[PDB]
Amino acid sequence: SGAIYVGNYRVVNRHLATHNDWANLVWEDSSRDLLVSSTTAQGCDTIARCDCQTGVYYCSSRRKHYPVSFSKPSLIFVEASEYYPARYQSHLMLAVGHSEPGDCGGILRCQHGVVGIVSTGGNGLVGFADVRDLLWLDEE
Ligand SMILES: Cn1cnc(CCNC(=O)c2nn(C)c3ccccc23)c1
Ligand SMILES: [Zn+2]
Repeated sequence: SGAIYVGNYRVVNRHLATHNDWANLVWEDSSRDLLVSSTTAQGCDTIARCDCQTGVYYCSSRRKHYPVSFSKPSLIFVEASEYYPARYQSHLMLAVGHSEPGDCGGILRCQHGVVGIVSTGGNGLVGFADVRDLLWLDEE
């Protein structure tokens, strides 16, 4: 679990969105595994606006933050689980690191701010949903 709180927005994995998120919806995209809802209070996270490929992510299944090198956002064919079908996920970055399904929502950050959130992984892979292109998160 986990979210980004920037301005009056809450950014979560689309597959973990609550009824309150859907009832206060700003934007959602299934191909990216992202959903954004509106908040009453202002958040403290800042979004990175950069092309960093090194940063640190939070892993809830280890209570630890790990430094990682990650790929540029791309369209990767994903994993067919017994929970979910196999499909193309867009704007996805991969790194070598531990993850479990419940780690989704953990933040990946660089020197500039928040880069994205945990969304895919396995066999020592963790994939993150990028948010650096969503410029509108910084206003309105
Ligand atoms: C519809 N839908 C779109 N996206 C999803 C979530 C897909 N994520 C996973 O299945 C998953 N996520 N992490 C970090 C893992 C680590 C090990 C094994 C599996 C996973 C569902
Ligand atoms: Zn950066």
